[PDB]
Amino acid sequence: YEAIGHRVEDGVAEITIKLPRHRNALSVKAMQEVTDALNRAEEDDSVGAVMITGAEDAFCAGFYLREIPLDKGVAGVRDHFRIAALWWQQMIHKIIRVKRPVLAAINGVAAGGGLGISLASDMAICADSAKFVCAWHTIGIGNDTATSYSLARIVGMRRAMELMLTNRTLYPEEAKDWGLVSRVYPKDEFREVAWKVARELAAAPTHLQVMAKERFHAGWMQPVEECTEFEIQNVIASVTHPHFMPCLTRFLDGHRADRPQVELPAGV
Amino acid sequence: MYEAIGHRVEDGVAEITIKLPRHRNALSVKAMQEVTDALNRAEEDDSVGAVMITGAEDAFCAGFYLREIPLDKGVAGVRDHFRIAALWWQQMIHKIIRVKRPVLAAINGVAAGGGLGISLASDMAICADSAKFVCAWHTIGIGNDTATSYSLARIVGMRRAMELMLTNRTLYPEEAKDWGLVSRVYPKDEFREVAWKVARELAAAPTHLQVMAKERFHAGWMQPVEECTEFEIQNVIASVTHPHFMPCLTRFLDGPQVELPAGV
Amino acid sequence: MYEAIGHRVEDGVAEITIKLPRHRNALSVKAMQEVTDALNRAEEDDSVGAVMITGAEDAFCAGFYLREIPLDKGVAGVRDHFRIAALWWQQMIHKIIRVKRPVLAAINGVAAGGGLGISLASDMAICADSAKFVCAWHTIGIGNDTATSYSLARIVGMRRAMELMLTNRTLYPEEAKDWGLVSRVYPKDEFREVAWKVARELAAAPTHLQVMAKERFHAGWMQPVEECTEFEIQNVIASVTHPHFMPCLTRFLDGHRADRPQVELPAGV
Ligand SMILES: [Ca+2]
Ligand SMILES: [Ca+2]
Ligand SMILES: [Ca+2]
Repeated sequence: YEAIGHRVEDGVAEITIKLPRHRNALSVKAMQEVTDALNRAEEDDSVGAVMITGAEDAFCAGFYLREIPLDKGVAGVRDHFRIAALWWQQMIHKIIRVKRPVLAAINGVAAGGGLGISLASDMAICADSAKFVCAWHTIGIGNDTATSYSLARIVGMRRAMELMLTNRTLYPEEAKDWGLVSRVYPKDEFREVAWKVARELAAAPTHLQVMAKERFHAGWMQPVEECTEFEIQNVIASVTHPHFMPCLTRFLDGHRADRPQVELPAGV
Repeated sequence: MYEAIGHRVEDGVAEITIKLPRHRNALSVKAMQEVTDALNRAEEDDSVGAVMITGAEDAFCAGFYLREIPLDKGVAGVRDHFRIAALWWQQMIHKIIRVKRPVLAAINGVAAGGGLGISLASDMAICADSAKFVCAWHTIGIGNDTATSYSLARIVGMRRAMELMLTNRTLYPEEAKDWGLVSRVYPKDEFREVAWKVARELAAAPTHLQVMAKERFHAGWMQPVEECTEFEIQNVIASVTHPHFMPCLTRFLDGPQVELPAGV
Repeated sequence: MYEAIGHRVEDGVAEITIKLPRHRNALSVKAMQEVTDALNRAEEDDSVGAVMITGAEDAFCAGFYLREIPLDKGVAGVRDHFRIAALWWQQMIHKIIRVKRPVLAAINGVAAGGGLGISLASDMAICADSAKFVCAWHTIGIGNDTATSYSLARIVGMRRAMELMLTNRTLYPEEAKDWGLVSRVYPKDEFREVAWKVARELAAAPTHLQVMAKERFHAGWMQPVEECTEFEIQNVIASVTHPHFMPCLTRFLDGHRADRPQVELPAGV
């Protein structure tokens, strides 16, 4: 890849937003590469989870404003946004639809599209040095990157509306209180903690994960009876899968099902 | 009488006790059949104003009764049992959500898998300080169910729903309360009585009004504002037409419904 | 003009004041029509940037105006009345949610039944430490309405929505804030002023952008991500096309940075 950092180890496909000089804003090319990378992860039997993080001390500053053409008129501007907006779309959608759990490791500021990415991921943790901001209004653009889908689904309509309208910066503590992030860790221990959490996610049963993830997205909008129908189909498939019997055996042999799949350290 | 569950009717409350204490109150097929019947019966009963679901002893419900799974019939034997069992979990969960009575979940201890499902499907939930919640699905190796794909996010939001399930983390009362999973937490020793009082109060409150609110809440989550108001309006109209209305008004003109103690 | 509500347009804010303080600011049929009218007018006024709904005195709104219900005409009379007033509660509530302007609910005191509905239908909500919230329906013997089956769970989650309704408990500011029912709480004596500045800040902010966000938030709650992004993109494209865009971009590149949020909500208590 030439615009993103990418590495697969320990069952984790790690995608790094890398444009640190410009606060990890996402270029059109980079977005194409993240999506490709998400496609490849889903196709890799050796990948159990995906982790998205930023290079250095920023997560992602959102739209790459420095690539917008300024010498071609409104047209040039409209044209650029049609293309970049399509890639923000492709990528955000892939994060939500990919058949792998995605951990957003928020190591610094997440603005605009950056916040969009954080909201689209399955799990999210951040460094105590991280921060979140809508930023759309500041730059005079209508909000996107599925913020009309994700934000309210996580924080409720009221907080979603306030954050977008006030445009204020949300800090770790509050982000955690809001459900935006599950846990916060000292900056210095952040990377290590996050990689370990990703390895666990990767080691846990992908099949079950995917069933949970797809159902969560779909179920939000379905009535109970349709929900159960789809869940039951998953149940039947899961107990037919070779993974099951051995777990039952263990349970019957005294091993408790409250054993965690992923251990999230307390953090701060 | 029932053979796999505890069941009492007192002070307008139909108390359903999940009773398989030696096995942590896991729900057997038979039991689920009984629970559902009990729910139907309560709704058919003019004397019943509310339903209470609770577990026997110190456990709420450990979920799927795994000791009921046949091991001498191969994979198909397993599969066939789940089809039946899952159908029953389904009939029960749906009923809790659709029954025309308020349903109080009195979480007296551990709620795992289907036990958590029950907790989430209920109208109101309170737990003892000794209770805890765990998905279990991802460790026991079974795809999630018991409408967790419906109720969990509606309660705690998508992020927390996904986290809980994925990590298989155990949620203790203080966080469960902060999350909204339970409304109040009470000391283990005072628990049953607090719960009984709350239930008696719900039973006493106007059933028709409760049903209207219950049904609307479920439906409205998914409807546009204009459709929600048409349904609410129909409810208002019917309500001011009901005998209960006038007396309330005059009393108002002339000069809480359920008291949830603060707990811990 | 208006004879049943307080109203003004100043500093870009259309301020609607619920005014029936002897009666705790309950809403009469006539005031409801006026509130709806004023919302319509705000939306058509180039001079208005935001709307603020507040109560006169020490109450926000006690809901349905009970003293309007005909006791002399039996059942059909009572019902006929409810038919009309419910319609107006409805037209009003709908408008708050659909109006093309950000609406701030400045809850200066008690919000009961329909008053609670108004506060839930608004886009932003802040309250005085002296305020309180209560469903009240279950007590007066009426089915819940005013879009509570829409707004409440969207805000506080389904469990807390259910709870509040069923217990008919009174929610105080600290808890309402914890729940997300209100964003901030301010000392009673400071309230009016804080709220008025928040409204002015909301009005000064770019309405076009505000509207886009508001419409997508309501719509998107019920739509799949692919459908959400398509509508979002339509707004992105219209927004960078609009004259306001370029100046913001240039400034960013130039090194200009905002000294504060578009809308500042002071910490409060
Ligand atoms: Ca995995
Ligand atoms: Ca009742
Ligand atoms: Ca404005």
